[PDB]
Amino acid sequence: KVFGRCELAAAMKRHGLDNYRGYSLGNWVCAAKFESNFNTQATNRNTDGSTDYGILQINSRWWCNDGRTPGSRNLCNIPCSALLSSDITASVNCAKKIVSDGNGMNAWVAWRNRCKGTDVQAWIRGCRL
Amino acid sequence: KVFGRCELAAAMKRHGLDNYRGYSLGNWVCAAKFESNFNTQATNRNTDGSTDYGILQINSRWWCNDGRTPGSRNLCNIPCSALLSSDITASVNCAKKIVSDGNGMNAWVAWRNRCKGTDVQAWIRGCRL
Ligand code: NA
Ligand code: NA
Repeated sequence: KVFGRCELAAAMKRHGLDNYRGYSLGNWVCAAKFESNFNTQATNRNTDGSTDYGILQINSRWWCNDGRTPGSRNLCNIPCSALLSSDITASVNCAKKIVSDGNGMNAWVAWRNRCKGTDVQAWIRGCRL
Repeated sequence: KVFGRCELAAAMKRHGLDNYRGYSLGNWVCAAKFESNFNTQATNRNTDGSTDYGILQINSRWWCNDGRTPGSRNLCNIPCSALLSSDITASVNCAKKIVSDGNGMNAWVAWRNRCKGTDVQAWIRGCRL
């Protein structure tokens, strides 16, 4: 599924991401734009042979099992395929475990480089939540 | 789809029913419980040969076309079948036209007899919206 900006903001709000670990909704919408262009089916190979999956490009090295990342961990206890569903629940619940692990949203390179320190409120302006 | 109480409250909130024409979310959840038991696929024949459809039991006499209610109107400009979808959008948009037509939620008999004058806030207690 490719989400509209305001549709994803509402969905992320429903799943309890607004101010989760103190990250406003705008931070989460900004991260998803730059990670996946709002596409739940986004996949990208990493140089190290791991793959990033879904709206927030969750990495098979640490977080999910895709059967072809040798010597990786599955800290969210899910098949990476679960992170590609039109249903964003599995991506949100895993994102909560990642952002809670001591590096906050710095775990997302695109958040660090394109969202952090910016007016992220602009990502949710004009949306009914 | 059979909704959970809190799931439907959130969905109705997302579709802009909270305080629509001044009816709190609890009024809408209470009406859906007593009309359909939260089942989007609910259908009931009326004595007059019309049929009520969906989570809010919208009547084919006035509001939707089902092809077998002779001399009825289609004021919501939809096939009644649209009101049975797991997607509550068509039911919500038609419910807005009904509640705006001068009788407010008295259009729903079950609301008048079981919700009106009661502590409807109890229908949304314990829900994350
Ligand atoms: Na893995
Ligand atoms: Na009709």
